[PDB]
Amino acid sequence: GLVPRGSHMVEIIPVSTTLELRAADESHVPALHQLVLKNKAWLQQSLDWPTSQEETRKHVQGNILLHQRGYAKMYLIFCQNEMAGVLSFNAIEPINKAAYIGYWLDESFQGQGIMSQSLQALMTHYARRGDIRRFVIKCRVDNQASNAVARRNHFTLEGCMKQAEYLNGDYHDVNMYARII
Amino acid sequence: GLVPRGSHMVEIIPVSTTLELRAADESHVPALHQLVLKNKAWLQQSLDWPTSQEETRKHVQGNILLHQRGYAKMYLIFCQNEMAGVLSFNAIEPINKAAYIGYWLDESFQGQGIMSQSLQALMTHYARRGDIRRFVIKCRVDNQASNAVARRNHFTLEGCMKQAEYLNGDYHDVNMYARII
Ligand SMILES: [Cl-]
Ligand SMILES: [Cl-]
Repeated sequence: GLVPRGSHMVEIIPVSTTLELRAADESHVPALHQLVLKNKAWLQQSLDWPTSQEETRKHVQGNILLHQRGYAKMYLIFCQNEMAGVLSFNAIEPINKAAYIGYWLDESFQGQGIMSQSLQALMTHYARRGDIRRFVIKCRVDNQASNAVARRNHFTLEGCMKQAEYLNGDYHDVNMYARII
Repeated sequence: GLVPRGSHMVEIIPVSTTLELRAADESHVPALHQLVLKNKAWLQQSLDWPTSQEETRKHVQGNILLHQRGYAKMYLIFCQNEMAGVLSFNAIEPINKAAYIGYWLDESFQGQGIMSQSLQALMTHYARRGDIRRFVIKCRVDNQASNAVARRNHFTLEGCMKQAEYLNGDYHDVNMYARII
């Protein structure tokens, strides 16, 4: 069910008249790399993004493999045809019909409700298919924006994982939210 | 630092004068298979063990690969030279220095404190090395014996994962305990 977006035949999940998710493709690496440079300062404070463009290319290629194999998913949020952020399943547990969600949005597109609409469209898409029923978000207790997205979208705080993630020199507590659909 | 146990050169973690952990080796498949047949009735009610001996061989071979690559660990508990149960790291997150522990003990060896001593020896071993610091146990809310082992060993209940695991037709709530060492 691919669909044309330039010479490129993409997998898309509709979101609204102006928003849609497109599966990351190699063609997205240059623009995605630039988006990452622009927001690098705060992305580095989060678990949502691991230097050069070749490094980005590597990351994208690895995720495309996982995406195609159903081990995870990597979608790019496009707003009116312009790349605005990333939304993914960091991991999928097919037997448990469970998935962990990761996400981030370029600073310029923030505050328009884009992430919630994108998130909602992603979960509805996989939940209708009956493929995923348990959606999980794990984020630093101290990442205000990531926690807000979870709280805006019917996720229940299941517990706080003590010093669960190593980032920039320290171990950080991380909240675990879930929603069953 | 292998050590002779029959023609076999095994990796062992000492536990007491009568107990020791030996890394699963293919030579353990026949006896391990028999241990699994004996306890199959209740093992099937738990997340600690996925029919034939070839199936067991497959499972053991896959885990030995993971064990050798540091992605997980699979140790057999030996009590006075006789196979008594299994103790493992279902997964290891090297950057986070975190590991998820799985375990089960043959019915005949239960009630002697063997699992707690084995568990303690495993965590001390990896924690001294500074390799793992966060140990996690995930088990069904309704698995009395697995929960008791966690409560006997300084693990803190971090939260309950709603319908997290698919087993025998249903989704089951599962407790998540952790201990930092
Ligand atoms: Cl985070
Ligand atoms: Cl269990």
